[PDB]
Amino acid sequence: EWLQAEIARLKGKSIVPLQQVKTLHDWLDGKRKARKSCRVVGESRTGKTVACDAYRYRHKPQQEAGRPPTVPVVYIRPHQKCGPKDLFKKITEYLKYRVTKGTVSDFRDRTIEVLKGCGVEMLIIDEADRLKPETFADVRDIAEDLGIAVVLVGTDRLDAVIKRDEQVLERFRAHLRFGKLSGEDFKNTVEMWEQMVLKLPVSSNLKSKEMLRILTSATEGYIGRLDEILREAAIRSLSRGLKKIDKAVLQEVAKEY
Amino acid sequence: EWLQAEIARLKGKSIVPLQQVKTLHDWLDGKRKARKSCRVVGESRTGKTVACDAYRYRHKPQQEAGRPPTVPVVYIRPHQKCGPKDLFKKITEYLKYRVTKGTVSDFRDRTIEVLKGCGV
Amino acid sequence: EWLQAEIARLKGKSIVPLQQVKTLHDWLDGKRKARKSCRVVGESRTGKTVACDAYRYRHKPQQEAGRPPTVPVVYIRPHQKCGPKDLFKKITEYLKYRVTKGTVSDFRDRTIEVLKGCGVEMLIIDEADRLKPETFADVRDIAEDLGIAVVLVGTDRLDAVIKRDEQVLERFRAHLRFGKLSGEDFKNTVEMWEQMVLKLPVSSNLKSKEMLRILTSATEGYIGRLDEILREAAIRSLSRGLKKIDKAVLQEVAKEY
Amino acid sequence: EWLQAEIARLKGKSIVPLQQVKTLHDWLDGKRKARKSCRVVGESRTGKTVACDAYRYRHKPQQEAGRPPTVPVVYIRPHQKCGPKDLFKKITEYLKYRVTKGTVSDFRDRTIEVLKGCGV
DNA sequence: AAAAAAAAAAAAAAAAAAAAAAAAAAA
DNA sequence: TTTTTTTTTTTTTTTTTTTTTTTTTTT
Ligand SMILES: Nc1ncnc2c1ncn2[C@@H]1O[C@H](COP(=O)(O)OP(=O)(O)O)[C@@H](O)[C@H]1O
Ligand SMILES: Nc1ncnc2c1ncn2[C@@H]1O[C@H](COP(=O)(O)OP(=O)(O)O)[C@@H](O)[C@H]1O
Ligand SMILES: Nc1ncnc2c1ncn2[C@@H]1O[C@H](COP(=O)(O)OP(=O)(O)O)[C@@H](O)[C@H]1O
Repeated sequence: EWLQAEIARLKGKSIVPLQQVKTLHDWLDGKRKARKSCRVVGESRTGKTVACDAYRYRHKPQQEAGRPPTVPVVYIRPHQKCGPKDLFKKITEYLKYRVTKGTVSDFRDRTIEVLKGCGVEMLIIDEADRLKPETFADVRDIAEDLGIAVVLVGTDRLDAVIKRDEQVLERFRAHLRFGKLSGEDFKNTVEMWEQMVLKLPVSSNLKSKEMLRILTSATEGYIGRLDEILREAAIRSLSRGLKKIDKAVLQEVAKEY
Repeated sequence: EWLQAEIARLKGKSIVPLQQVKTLHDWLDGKRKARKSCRVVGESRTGKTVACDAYRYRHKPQQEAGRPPTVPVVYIRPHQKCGPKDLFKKITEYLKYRVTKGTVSDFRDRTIEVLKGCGV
Repeated sequence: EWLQAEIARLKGKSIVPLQQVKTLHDWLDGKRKARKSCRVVGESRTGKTVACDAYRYRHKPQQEAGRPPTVPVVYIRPHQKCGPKDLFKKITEYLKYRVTKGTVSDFRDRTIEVLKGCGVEMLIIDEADRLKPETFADVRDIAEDLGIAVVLVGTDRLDAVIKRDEQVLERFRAHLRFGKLSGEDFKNTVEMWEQMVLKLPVSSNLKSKEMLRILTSATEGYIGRLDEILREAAIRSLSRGLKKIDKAVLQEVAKEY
Repeated sequence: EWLQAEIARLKGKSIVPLQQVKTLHDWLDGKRKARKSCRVVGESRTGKTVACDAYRYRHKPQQEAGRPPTVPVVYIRPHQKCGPKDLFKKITEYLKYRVTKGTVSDFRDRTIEVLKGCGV
């Protein structure tokens, strides 16, 4: 059944090239070369997490020689209230090295060893908002000691916790800001989304004035919300038998979500 | 005594389906297939337990092989002042798995493992 | 230098189909489908572990669905003086499952739990002798508790340790034996080697009376010796600029060993 | 590339002499001769770390004699929240001596021993 | 503010092998 | 005497639980 292919494609998420993503990538390469830690702060549903993964996928571990592979970029996600011991364990596991059992100081020695062995040009701490307040001291330790550029990708609370420790604020003074979509940028993103993401047989002219206004008001510049609503209404049209999303279909979803 | 048999029936547990239950069931199957989290807000003693039980009755896990059962839905009730450890423990017990000993990080890993095995 | 690449290809490891290998794969698949335990006893340098690796390669752990992957074959190689914990831990790590902290009693149940999610009809234990008799009870607990075709790959010491327990003997009574290569069978294997593995552009005629004399004395019917000796002789002849192995070179390899 | 060599030289770290460093060195030498304990207080990113390290490189551990190397100056950087064990361990390792398994009392005795043997 | 949940550090208890050396014994 | 043969005798690596103390969090 052909319809199952459309359903399956729409169920899964994807990556859609955007100006914001390329901006972040061009910014990140400079600090990787410069070996200087940075900060990234923006709202949720802006796609910053997607751009982080997209940056990491381009740079992979190279193992031509028989020796350990060089992982230039490490991306990790600490859990809620993640402590120093747990944070070190995550880094060790990311590098395919056995995690020895012991106290926090032992884990620290193990982590420094495995980080020195590989290249590690950049270390990324994803959603540092849930990172424990005590950990920002050990993160700074690694930053100064190993010459590894460290990037913190978090929300607004990050600014709150960073300011309390004068040294941690000194370590990551500079930052890049993520924002929301608006105006012509939002409209262009919506039309480009219809051309790239949506596989519906007939274009609904979502860039038209009668429907693009609904998308503008409902998504409120959140690329995540835009993704959700577009994919959902697009899937819904097909069971009824529609080649394109209708204005009423667009209105029905936003009220529920 | 026949009278006492009727009394035992009257003092027992039973279900009378309501329009609230059917409406919620349709919406819940929608949210389940859509895989979207949501809330349900309303007054107590309005059949919340009945809705939960009648929904759970429709989807019954089947375990024809030694692999983990094909469980579509998980059902838990957090205790008063429930912490993270308790959420993890209740999810683990519901799916018929041994509760690990240790801290919240260990419980978290254990819970994700058991959740990943089944459909959930 | 092209000669360097031509030389380097020979130092490589390769598998050559043989009569004994073909027998082993069918026999083990029969025991696997039957879910019944059996034993393996052969003299050293007979490639039975190579055949076990090949049998493991034939069956590929499929991941059709999100539910735990269906690994049908388990292959663990114990060390020296292995206890219950190391055995259980190797089973756990082989299936790519986290080794948690805790007691040995909990450790024993971790492996039992991970085994059910995957098929794991046949567990194959290479170097079964190097194990503790107090671990044979755990190994046989697998055979009694679950329908698992536990296979014990071992030498003569395996027989010696197994007979000391009637229960283990009854559970692992079925077995397979190996022989050696002699006479025309050895010459056939030698020519098969020369045509399948020898990377020299010109035939060395290793089935000649003189070369067969040297090889019969040097290998004594052991396939590992044949492999090693022929690779080394080919390299020694390449160092003199030849397209094939001279007779004196083969004799020199025999003298060194 | 010549330009890349100059750029790499700029990217590297070098040590420059300042009056603040000379003042610190004189102060520390006076204290060393008097064997009087003291402290150094200042703001971050002021470079006092480098000045102390520079004092260390002034005089190294002479080992010309047949007896163990004599270390006049020990310099350590304790990690975050280091207790009364890791400190002793770091001292011992800085003196190129083995670490023995034991308790805090054992580490304490071992540390006093290695501190008495060398000048320190 | 003042009770309730969380990482280091000491301290106690128990088999299971293995080797070596000596002493006695038997034709 | 040569060898056997045992028989003691003596000397050696892994596993587990239980307090205390202390520092952060919340309420
Ligand atoms: N370029 C993109 N392509 C597809 N989906 C995207 C893109 N950017 C963002 N998203 C959507 O946004 C969500 C992730 O954003 P999020 O993790 O909240 O980033 P941040 O933490 O920076 O807000 C995903 O659900 C994803 O579908
Ligand atoms: N059929 C075969 N295919 C490939 N190599 C083989 C084969 N038979 C024997 N060998 C050789 O045996 C050597 C390793 O043998 P090994 O794995 O130790 O088996 P086993 O332990 O049974 O002796 C390898 O160097 C290999 O070249
Ligand atoms: N004497 C010095 N010469 C050159 N650079 C210095 C000096 N002192 C400090 N710095 C700069 O400061 C950094 C090291 O000083 P730092 O350890 O931060 O001092 P503190 O720890 O007291 O803040 C180096 O990156 C270096 O660039």
